[PDB]
Amino acid sequence: AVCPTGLFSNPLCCATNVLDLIGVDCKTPTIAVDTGAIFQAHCASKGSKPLCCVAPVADQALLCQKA
Amino acid sequence: AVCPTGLFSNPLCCATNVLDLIGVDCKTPTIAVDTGAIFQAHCASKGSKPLCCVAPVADQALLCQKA
Ligand SMILES: CCCCCCCS[C@@H]1O[C@H](CO)[C@@H](O)[C@H](O)[C@H]1O
Repeated sequence: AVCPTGLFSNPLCCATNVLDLIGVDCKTPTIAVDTGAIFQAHCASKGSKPLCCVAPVADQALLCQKA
Repeated sequence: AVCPTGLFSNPLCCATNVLDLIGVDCKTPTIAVDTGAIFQAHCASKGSKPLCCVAPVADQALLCQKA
C-alpha cells in the first residue's frame, strides 16, 4: 500500500505539515492511489504533500505521518 | 530506507505499541536494518515490532509510528 495499516492508514493530500505529526489543509485524493510514486505525483499536481492520516476525509488539521 | 525522513525517522524495536502513536519498551536495533524485511525479522527475533520513532535511543514509552 501507500500507507501503513493502523490509525494512520488514510492517504490524503495536505497543503503542509507540522513536525511530521500534523497535516494542514488536507483533501482526499481524486484517483485511486495504487503506489507511492502515484500518490506523490497526484498530490504534487495540486501543490500538496502525500500524508498518511487518521481520517479518510478532508479537513483543515489532522494527525498525519510522512509517507 | 525503512523509516521516512523527518521526526519519525529512527528505527527501533519495541515490545508493543499503543494507537500507532506510542512504542513501548523500545531499543535500538543491534544490527543494521537496511531493508524492511531485515528490520522486521530483526525485531521479531526479540519478540518486538519494527517502529519508526522520534529519537534514536532506548526508551520505555515514546512517540513512534508504524513502519
Ligand atoms: C509535538 C511533540 C513533538 C515531539 C518531539 C520529540 C523530540 S525527542 C525528545 O522529546 C523530549 C520530550 O518528550 C525532549 O525533552 C528532548 O529534548 C527530545 O530530544
